[PDB]
Amino acid sequence: MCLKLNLLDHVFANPFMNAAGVLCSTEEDLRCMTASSSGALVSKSCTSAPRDGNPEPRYMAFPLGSINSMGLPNLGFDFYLKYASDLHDYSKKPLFLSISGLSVEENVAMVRRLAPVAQEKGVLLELNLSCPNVPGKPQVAYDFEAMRTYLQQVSLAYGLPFGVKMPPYFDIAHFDTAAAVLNEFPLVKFVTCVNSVGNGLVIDAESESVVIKPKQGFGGLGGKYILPTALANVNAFYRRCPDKLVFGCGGVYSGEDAFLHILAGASMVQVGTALQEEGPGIFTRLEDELLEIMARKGYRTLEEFRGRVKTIE
Amino acid sequence: MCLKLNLLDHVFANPFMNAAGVLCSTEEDLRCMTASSSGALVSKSCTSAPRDGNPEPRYMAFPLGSINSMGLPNLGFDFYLKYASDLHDYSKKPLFLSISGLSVEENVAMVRRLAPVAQEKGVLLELNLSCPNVPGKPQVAYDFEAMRTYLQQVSLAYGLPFGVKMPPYFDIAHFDTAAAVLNEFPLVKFVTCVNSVGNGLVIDAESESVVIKPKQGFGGLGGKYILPTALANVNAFYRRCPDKLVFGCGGVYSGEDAFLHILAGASMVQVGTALQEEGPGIFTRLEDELLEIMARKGYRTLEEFRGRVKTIE
Ligand SMILES: Cc1cc2nc3c(=O)[nH]c(=O)nc-3n(C[C@H](O)[C@H](O)[C@H](O)COP(=O)(O)O)c2cc1C
Ligand SMILES: Cc1cc2nc3c(=O)[nH]c(=O)nc-3n(C[C@H](O)[C@H](O)[C@H](O)COP(=O)(O)O)c2cc1C
Ligand SMILES: COc1cc(CCc2c(C(=O)O)[nH]c(=O)[nH]c2=O)cc(OC)c1
Ligand SMILES: COc1cc(CCc2c(C(=O)O)[nH]c(=O)[nH]c2=O)cc(OC)c1
Repeated sequence: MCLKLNLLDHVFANPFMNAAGVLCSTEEDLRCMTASSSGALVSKSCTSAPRDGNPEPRYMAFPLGSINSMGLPNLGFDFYLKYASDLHDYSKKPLFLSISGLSVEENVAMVRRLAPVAQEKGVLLELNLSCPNVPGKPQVAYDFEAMRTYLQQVSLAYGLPFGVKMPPYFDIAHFDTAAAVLNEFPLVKFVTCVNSVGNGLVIDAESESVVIKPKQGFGGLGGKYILPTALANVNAFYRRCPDKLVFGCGGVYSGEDAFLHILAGASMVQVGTALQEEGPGIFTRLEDELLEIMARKGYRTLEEFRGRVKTIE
Repeated sequence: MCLKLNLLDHVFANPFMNAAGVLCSTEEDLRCMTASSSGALVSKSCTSAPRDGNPEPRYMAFPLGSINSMGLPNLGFDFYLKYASDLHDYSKKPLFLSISGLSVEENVAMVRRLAPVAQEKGVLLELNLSCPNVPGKPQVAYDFEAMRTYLQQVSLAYGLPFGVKMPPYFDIAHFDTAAAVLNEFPLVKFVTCVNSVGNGLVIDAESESVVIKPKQGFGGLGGKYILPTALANVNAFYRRCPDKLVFGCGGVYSGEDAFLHILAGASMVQVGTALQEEGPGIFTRLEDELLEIMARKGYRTLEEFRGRVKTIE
């Protein structure tokens, strides 16, 4: 029985990795993720320039999940590029670098300089499309024409296989349109579903107050709140993009939740809120729990059940 | 201390009511809701002709909430109009009639017939913008020009104050665009936030199966999964639509969750999944729990705290 995967020309000990933004901002964080039992790691979505992010408190967690308005705090592209080129130990596990430029030109600039390091060291690009474009317009992946522009420009500039991080969608027309856009780009080899569920609002009844400072308390939701939305998006894109891999993210706290992701179609399974709350020890637990479910079911590998969710009649 | 309030020229014993679709399809259901301690009731969304809806199983519930692909099963508009005109006992509580025609013309036809009954009996209209998916077409509330058409046409045909049931939004640009659409229509006097979160997917790990039959398991989510989404939509519309009322719906299981909706801006508070699971006895519990929280805080009225959620700094 085994959790091994071979994808994107890399070998992974198991499907588990951090979700971008969690335990991945500093050198310390990346070294921690590397020392963990995860099968891979991704860096914090970066910008060309370092950012302090939004005012605190900007993340909070609760029994059913988390809310955040971090504001893209990061050490800047040059730091994450240096990590990928000079610091990461590729013999331990694969590295993904996530980018979230504030314009198409900023993304193009970064990917042009990442390309040679991708080619030589094997760092994998995850392009975050669930992020700001022009304020007062929807986020990029909710603006299909912007999305298409970003993917055309990054594909030309980078020239290598990459993946995309998508926000969740809630309407079948949007699943159809989004996937049609992604299927125009043969270099998009993976799709990570999902980023946080946008603009939720947590209110504390005792204090009668929102719990995070930025944006009048509004922020992206993660955790147990989002698991059925995550699974839906994984399966929707799995069905619509047969030539691409799908990575699942959202609501994973247990090997059972991971098994559901994988049944929906996930290759890799990313862990955000629960990793933020439990710490990197979570990965041994998730591995053990998933292997227990596989043993009970008689499955020896992940491919025996990936995407094999049953429908009724 | 009592929870009675006046809205839309009607008196309500308390702010609680069923969510459309739950305990409100048949005469039996409507009589049960009328006998309950709820402050009001709403009928199942109707179409001009009766519909059987989708194949079973089409609703399932779990500790954290529910999923449904009912398919708009209903007894047809003639039935609900007859209930409003001849059977409902208005001395017991106000009645809302929910309509979900599959085209603008169907909605127009229904509202022209409802108008005199509204004038004579005081039945209130809730116009449901959600309907079964049509390939190639977004849901009406996610297509702002379609929304504008529907509301223009309904406003003209109906001529009286009405409300609109909205799906959730997840992007601040969309809140701004949607509210600006709604604010073009002075007869839209209330907005209900929110319908179920669209196109979630619940998978059973033992059976490796989806749990509802229609639409390959995809359905709308309700319950605990959706409370932060609901609160965000209530507050975003409360802030943007100062001349309207907002009715909260989503995730209410307790008087604390009601309290949160009201702090966010809700005038009435609708109960879906929790009502479906607990039954109509839930209304006495919610009323007792909300009065207790008020008493512990020193609030004597709903008005003292409605919309008064505190932000940080
Ligand atoms: C504190 C925090 C920071 C995040 N920052 C990023 C980010 O930089 N890039 C990104 O693609 N997603 C980011 N996300 C989203 C997560 O990658 C993930 O998509 C989301 O939290 C849902 O997964 P979960 O339910 O396991 O939390 C962040 C999430 C959290 C909680
Ligand atoms: C079985 C079921 C049927 C529903 N049918 C309708 C409907 O006919 N009209 C409508 O506006 N909403 C309908 N809804 C949505 C609910 O009114 C409500 O917006 C949603 O379930 C979220 O509230 P909750 O978290 O309390 O369940 C239905 C929900 C359920 C569970
Ligand atoms: C408040 O700051 C942000 C930041 C981003 C990009 C980074 C990001 C963040 C974050 O840095 O806040 N949080 C997420 O849950 N996911 C993300 O992808 C998107 C975003 O909305 C699209 C708002
Ligand atoms: C599968 O059938 C439907 C039905 C409707 C309208 C009635 C309705 C239903 C329902 O009858 O399925 N369920 C909801 O949660 N909300 C609703 O508004 C919307 C709808 O949105 C996709 C799908």
